[PDB]
Amino acid sequence: SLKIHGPIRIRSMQTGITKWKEGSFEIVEKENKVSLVVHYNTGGIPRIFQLSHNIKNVVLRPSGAKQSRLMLTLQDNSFLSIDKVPSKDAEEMRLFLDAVHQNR
Repeated sequence: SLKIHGPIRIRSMQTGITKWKEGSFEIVEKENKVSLVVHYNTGGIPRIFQLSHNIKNVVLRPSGAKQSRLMLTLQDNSFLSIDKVPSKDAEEMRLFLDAVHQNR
């Protein structure tokens, strides 16, 4: 399982530009197609973003002591950010996202 937690901000056609909201990024799949589910602590129906053949870039930036900010840009220009992630968890997610981006 690949799931990370922290304040989330998204810029996309399906969400508009959201404010920072506590939640999680979780990896899901079906017949080799990989997607990402955004769940918020406040609830509501989670939104899903395709990852397979849809990742443009993944950037990690320091977010204080032992934490990182992960920034995922998709090929449709959707921008997903997750902040204050324990650095080891953020690096594992980045490694996985890089492998998906490289069709592995």
